[PDB]
Amino acid sequence: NPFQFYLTRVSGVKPKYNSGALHIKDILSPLFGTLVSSAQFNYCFDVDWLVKQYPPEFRKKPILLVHGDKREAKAHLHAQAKPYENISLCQAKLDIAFGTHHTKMMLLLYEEGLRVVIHTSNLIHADWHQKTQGIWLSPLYPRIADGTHKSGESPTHFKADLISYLMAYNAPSLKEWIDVIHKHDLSETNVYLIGSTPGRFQGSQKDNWGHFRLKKLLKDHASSMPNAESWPVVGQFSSVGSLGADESKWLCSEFKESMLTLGKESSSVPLYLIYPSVENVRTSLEGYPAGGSLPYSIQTAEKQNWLHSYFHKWSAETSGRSNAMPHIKTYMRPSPDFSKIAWFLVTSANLSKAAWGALEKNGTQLMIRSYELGVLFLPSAFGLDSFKVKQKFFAGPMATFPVPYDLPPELYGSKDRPWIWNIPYVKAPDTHGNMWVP
Ligand SMILES: CNc1ccc(C(=O)O)c(C(=O)O)c1
Repeated sequence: NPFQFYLTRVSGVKPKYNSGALHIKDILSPLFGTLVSSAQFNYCFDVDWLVKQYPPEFRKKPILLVHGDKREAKAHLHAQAKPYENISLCQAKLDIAFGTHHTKMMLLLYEEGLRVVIHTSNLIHADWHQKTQGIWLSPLYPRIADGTHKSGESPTHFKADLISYLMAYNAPSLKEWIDVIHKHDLSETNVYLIGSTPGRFQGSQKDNWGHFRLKKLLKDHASSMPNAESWPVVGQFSSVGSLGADESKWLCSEFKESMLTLGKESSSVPLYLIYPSVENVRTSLEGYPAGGSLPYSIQTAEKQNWLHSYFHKWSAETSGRSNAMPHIKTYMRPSPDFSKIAWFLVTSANLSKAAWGALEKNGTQLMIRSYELGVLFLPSAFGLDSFKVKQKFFAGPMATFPVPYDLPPELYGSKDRPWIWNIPYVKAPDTHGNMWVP
């Protein structure tokens, strides 16, 4: 397969559903390269657990943790890392209120080259245990010979775009990694980077980040087809922000408008949103505690009940993961019969203005609160007009894209409700015999 899109291993499913999945111990294995140094970008860390995931022979190599914690949270993380003299920390600046360092990325420097891993899991045991999570694995990027002058750039501009994303941190520890990336050849990369960084972007910079970045790539590197109005948009996520009092405020006016872009020329497009129902959570492998990683508040939800008519259940028979609650986030553009897709995005970004950006100043400024990162698969980057959807995720041409959940998505029933994490559920017990009392 050219796509190098993986799911994490799920404890308790049959082996056929983990053959081809990756655990963190597999990613860090000496089989992937001889580690010299690594950077772990994430939101939440269990440092004791994380170090044990490295091979014992690599556990004293330098590790940089890139996080967004402040005040007592920052103090707690430093206390976690203090026992390990090889661990350094980088606090990403969050100068806009209510922002989050949400990006999940590994930079892995080897004796043999460099690897980039962009994924969706926190660095804690539970996120790699019984959840549906996504991973993109870069090729092994060889080093450019000293004295040789070449760009090492891919047709998707991934090298410059990754350096641009790291430059936005304005951090000395990340300038070191920028210099590492400069010395490697990333020309085999076939995905486009889509990042968010905090700020207020106008003019030339408006297309650099968030949903305007997605719009620009789809304008420049996708083509519109006849009946494009019939090709749905699918969004799939683990958290929902405050989107406004109706769909015209953001969801269907700028978010959907960016998502439905195809090609360069100047809506009835169906919008499917996939988010676990209460029943999905109750009957999951984890039970109700899976809802601790689905942070949708009652105070947010009751201001936007209009949104829930867009919601579809989590179902993933194709990958054996219907009971493995999703922490992956994905967005895609299927055909009207869901047999093909025009593009696929795996990202850290949930369905929120903080992650994707919201227009300000009479539409001239895109404001983003958070750090996010994902990779976009476009058929043009593989010499194709569209991707065929793989019928079974772990089954056997390799030019079919492995969509990890079932199509078409199934609408909530009349008795279904979205998972809301801070209200009680005491009518029926979960798979472990328990209720949910926040
Ligand atoms: C908006 N509140 C969230 C904070 C952190 C995370 C994470 O897992 O990093 C998530 C999520 O991805 O569901 C949401």
